[PDB]
Amino acid sequence: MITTKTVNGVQIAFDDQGHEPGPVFVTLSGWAHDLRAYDGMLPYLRAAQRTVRVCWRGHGPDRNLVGDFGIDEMAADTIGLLDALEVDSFVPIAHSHGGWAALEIADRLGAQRVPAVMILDLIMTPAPREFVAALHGIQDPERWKEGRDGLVQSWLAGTTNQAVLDHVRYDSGGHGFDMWARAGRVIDEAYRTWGSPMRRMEALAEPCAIRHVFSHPKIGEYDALHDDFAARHPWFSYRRLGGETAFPGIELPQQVAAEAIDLLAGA
Ligand SMILES: CCCCCCCc1nc2ccccc2c(O)c1O
Repeated sequence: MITTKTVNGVQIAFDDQGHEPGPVFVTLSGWAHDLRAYDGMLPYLRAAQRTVRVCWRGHGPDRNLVGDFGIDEMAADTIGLLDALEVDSFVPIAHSHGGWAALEIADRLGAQRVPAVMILDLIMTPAPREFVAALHGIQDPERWKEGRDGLVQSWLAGTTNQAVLDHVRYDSGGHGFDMWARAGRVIDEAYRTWGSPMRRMEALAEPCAIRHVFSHPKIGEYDALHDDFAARHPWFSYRRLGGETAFPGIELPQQVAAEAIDLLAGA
């Protein structure tokens, strides 16, 4: 199934499925996992649009350590892969903090090449202090494994969803302190630099259609924040789903895919 290309000097793994006209779906995972985060969604995406699933450098089948990198390379590697394939307009679907890279891509290319972006359960507020502590915990060589187990448990809550449990237990091996600390550094620095993903979207020279889909932060002020952002920004949209986990794409693939098709249809 899975293919590779050298882009910007590094091996980018991806797969490319589907041949239907219109924008191309481009899936982007969080840190420390790969395109298996979109196995559940893939049947539904690829039936609607050509779908290219993309891994970050160092995240493909080759798990050699690569040189330090951050959002800029994530964005440039991905753009360069799509250019090598001559993908014109496309819609990123990005999980969690992959969304920082997806917004950088939309910023670099403007709203005709990237007419929409979908983000899946990314903390839209400034970083909670509890979250900042985990991001520093994962940069400490002696207890990075604890910070991971701590974040993982949050994401899962009490779920009984097998897809999500297997993904985190069995399908995300092969990373360790190098990548989890990089994630810590890059994520922390994005919140410290931009304050929040919502401020980042507002710095967009020309915002494309951006939709946030999430289950996790409990219902309440978090939705009120989204209502207000949507009321001030017609390009922004959101949907709370009824899942237990911070992996809506894996837990509720059909619903998330349907939201992605709908976002594209509107743009
Ligand atoms: C285990 C399986 C991989 C899934 C994680 C990708 C999504 C994700 N990664 C993070 C990585 C480091 C720190 C915080 C993170 C976070 O808050 C996320 O939501």
